[PDB]
Amino acid sequence: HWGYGKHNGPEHWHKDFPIAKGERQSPVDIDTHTAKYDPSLKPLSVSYDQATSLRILNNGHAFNVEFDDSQDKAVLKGGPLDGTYRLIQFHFHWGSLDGQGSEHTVDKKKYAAELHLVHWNTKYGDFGKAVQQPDGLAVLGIFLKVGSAKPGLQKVVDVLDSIKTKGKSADFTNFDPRGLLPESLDYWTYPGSLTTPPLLECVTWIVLKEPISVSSEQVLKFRKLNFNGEGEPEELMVDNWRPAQPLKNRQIKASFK
Ligand SMILES: Clc1cccc(OCc2nn[n-]n2)c1
Ligand SMILES: Clc1cccc(OCc2nn[n-]n2)c1
Ligand SMILES: [Zn+2]
Repeated sequence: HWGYGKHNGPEHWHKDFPIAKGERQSPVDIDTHTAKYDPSLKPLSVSYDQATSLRILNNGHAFNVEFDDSQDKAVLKGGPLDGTYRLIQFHFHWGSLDGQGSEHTVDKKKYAAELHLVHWNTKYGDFGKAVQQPDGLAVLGIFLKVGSAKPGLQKVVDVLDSIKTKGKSADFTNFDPRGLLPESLDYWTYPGSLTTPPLLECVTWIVLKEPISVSSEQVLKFRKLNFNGEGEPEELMVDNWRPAQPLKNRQIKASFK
């Protein structure tokens, strides 16, 4: 029964998931004047040409777009990563108002939303094994600012009224996640965790510097989803983000100068 409310939100998670107060929790604030350019980072390789999307699901916390990860069809390699990471799903975190919603912040700036493309290290064979390893996942994070519409998001926005409530799903084939990326792949990277329970410390975070722009109409539609199931009282799916956690003994590295 974790969630994002006053009574079951981020401040309560540690009682069921004590790793909530661990040494490598996410998200963090990215202090752009303390991050250091690392000339050793190899270039980032986002290979989504063969991506096979399947389904979109409201899981009561966000909506997830799921991919076929039974072969190397959509992979992330390079940058800080060793080996090959398979795209399994993406989802977003967003706010009730345009001034909040992202999980990562940039010099304490909150964006309206944040997209997470989740990938797992194929040397571990399956997702459930990968999340038990310190290098099991790579999450590519992309900020959303409100401005011009993002055409490659509109197929997502248009389907949300079919999955309004928890447990609803819809076919979501033939969706190209390349349409969600910004132009630049400049990024920050640091070792961290899942940002929801179980909060496992298994993620290499790769957060793109360049946000994408979405329209106020597009993000407004995110906010019409529901955390509740059908035939329950309505609780709008807004503010499904965890705030910044202590950086502790970690360094955030920049791919760019
Ligand atoms: Cl939605 C989208 C966005 C950006 C690039 C895309 O395809 C690029 C490509 N890959 N192979 N030929 N063109 C597709
Ligand atoms: Cl497949 C998956 C597994 C666990 C958590 C997920 O989404 C929330 C999250 N964790 N880190 N960034 N977002 C997604
Ligand atoms: Zn996420």
